[PDB]
Order: sequence, then C-alpha cells, then structure tokens
Amino acid sequence: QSRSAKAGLTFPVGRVHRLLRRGNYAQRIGSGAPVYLTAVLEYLAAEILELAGNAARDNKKTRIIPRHLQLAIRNDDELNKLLGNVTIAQGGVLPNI
DNA sequence: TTTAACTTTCGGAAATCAAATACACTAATATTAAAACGCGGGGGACAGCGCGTACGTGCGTTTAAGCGGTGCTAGAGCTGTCTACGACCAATTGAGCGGCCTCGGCACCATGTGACTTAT
Repeated sequence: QSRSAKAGLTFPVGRVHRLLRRGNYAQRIGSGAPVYLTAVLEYLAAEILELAGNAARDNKKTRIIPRHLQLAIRNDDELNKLLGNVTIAQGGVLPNI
C-alpha cells in the first residue's frame, strides 16, 4: 500500500508532502495539509478540465487546446478573480463586442 | 535500476486547563460642528455645423522575412573531488546591582601604678 494510493487522489500526496518539506513553509508538515490541498487542486483541475471537455464538444476538436483553455478560463467569471493578473500562453484573448 | 512507503521511534509541538488582567461596547449627556434643506447661477456642456484633415483607403515597385542549406562552437549540464563553512555546543566570558563587610570612631566600664597616708 501507498500513501499516494490510499489518498484516493490523482496527484501523489507524498510528492506534495515532500514539496512542502523542501518548500520551507514550516519546520513540520502536517500530514493532512498536503492531502487536503491536493484535493482542492484536483477539484480546481476538474473545473478546468470539465470546461476542457465541453469546449472540445463545442469546438468539435476532441483534444483540448490552449485556445479553448484561455476562452473557457476567461469566461469563468468567478475564477478570473483568482486568475485576474494571470494570462495564458498561445490562448489569444476572448472576443470583445 | 531509482523514487518512494513502509515502518520503529521519540521529544519537541500542539493541544488542553486556568485566572489575570483588561478591554469593548452598550449607554447616558448637553452641546455644537457639520448636515442638509432651499433658491439663484455661471458656466459649461452639450446641440449643431463647416471644412479642413489625417488616417486610412487604394496602386507600384520594391525590400526584407523566410526559409534553406553549411558549419562549428560556445556554453549545457555534468562534472568526480577537495574542502570550508557554518551549524552546534560551551565556555568564555561579563557587568550591574544587591550583600556582606569592615573600616574607624565614637561612648562606656576595667585595670595598675604614683601619690600619700596612716595606722601600722
């Protein structure tokens, strides 16, 4: 058995734990912190990737592309607050009317 | 063949339990600095306009941009190996403010000897 396996999360929480270790965020790394934040990250990735799926459906290209990613993330009004100053590579910009 | 997760522990952390302040607010109070009603105003900001203008709008001949070979070498990234350098321990200090003391100087009772005296 593995900690990354029993976590039931895609991203390996062991990697997150040791990243927190070398990241100097504190002297001890609470074992629930990496798994919790890994799950939060996985949900946010799920948001981006269900947007990817429906953008692939809308644009008829089965595999998601950065244009679709930029368009969907810029249409995500609440998420743009998190990613306001953020910008995406090769994504262009959403059309202004 | 190399990035992990078992573990096998343990000694600082992060809970707990507690009382010591102490601070916030919920609140009376007459005052009283600013609010907010209330009418003109200037002043200005927008309606409407002429015609000048300035950036597109449109052709000719250029120019660079883009490839497309032709090296070649400067670093990429990696050093395999020697320290240095800093993280730990501790000693190696120290200074500052209480502690004892201990200086010498007073007031007071003890002790011996020089008068002298007397009854030896």
